[PDB]
Amino acid sequence: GLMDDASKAKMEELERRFKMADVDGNGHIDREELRNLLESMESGEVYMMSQHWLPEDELERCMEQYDVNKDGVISFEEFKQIIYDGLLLEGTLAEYESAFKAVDKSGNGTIGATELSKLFASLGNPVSLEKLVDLMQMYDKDDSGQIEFPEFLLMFRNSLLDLKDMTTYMTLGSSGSLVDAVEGDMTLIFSEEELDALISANPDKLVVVFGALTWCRPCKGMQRPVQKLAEHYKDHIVFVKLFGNANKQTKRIFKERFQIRSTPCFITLRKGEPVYTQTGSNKEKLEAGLRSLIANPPVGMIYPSAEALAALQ
Ligand SMILES: [Ca+2]
Ligand SMILES: [Ca+2]
Ligand SMILES: [Ca+2]
Ligand SMILES: [Ca+2]
Repeated sequence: GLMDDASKAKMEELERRFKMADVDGNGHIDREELRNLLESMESGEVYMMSQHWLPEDELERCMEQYDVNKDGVISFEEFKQIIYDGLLLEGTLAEYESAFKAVDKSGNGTIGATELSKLFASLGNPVSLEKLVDLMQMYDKDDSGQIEFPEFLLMFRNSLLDLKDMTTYMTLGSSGSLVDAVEGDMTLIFSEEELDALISANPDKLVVVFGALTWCRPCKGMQRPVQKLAEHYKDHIVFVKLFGNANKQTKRIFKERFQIRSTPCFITLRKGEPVYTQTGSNKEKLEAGLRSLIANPPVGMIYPSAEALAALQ
């Protein structure tokens, strides 16, 4: 009775919303009613009932937090906290589909790390490759090496992205590829399918795989060197970076395909086959080794060593 009118209206609306989510009308929100409430669009007003898209982890994640008394069900008071914390998708299915298509510059229907990097950089918040690893670990939950639509949705649920970033990005032909390398720059990959695509796309260049780990310090020291070699040697060599520990696929590439035992590791592929392997932080040795594979290398070295310089002849 003694609530103010504005508060009474807010509460009446939360009550209306709660009753809507409580589909069976039984007075509360169980785990399976909450699954659909989390799968919904337009602030709980449109349920996508074709089939489920939310991973089970996510629902359990949600009950863990908002079920405070631990009776396996969501009460009205607990439901308010879900609303306040912004868990429901506010946009329409079409707005999320438009945003996904905008980010998927290749137009193949999935978002790769290279695409994510461009989105962040284009919006003035360029991210490091190590941070792209973190984004993929947090959102590529099926270890596909791509962000599919349902995973993109969780970027909005968690406020990593906002539908205004998207409108801005839209303001700023397509290949159809899984990955499109940027000439002169290393490509960070998250799947074997991307590795193979890059090899197939570069039949007449050497492909150098830079294997790193996210906590490896000497690896970090080689990142700037490799960026300079990727520019200098672009007519001859494409570089492809993978962090072995990123996901199930990268672990397998490290252990089964290349048998990488120490990092940083540089594996040079000719027509997809390892022909030259070097490990560690010796830049002079790495570059001399790469150069020895090239008929007509660029003039000048980035990391000369006395030995690597031709005598006056
Ligand atoms: Ca119910
Ligand atoms: Ca509860
Ligand atoms: Ca794409
Ligand atoms: Ca995925």
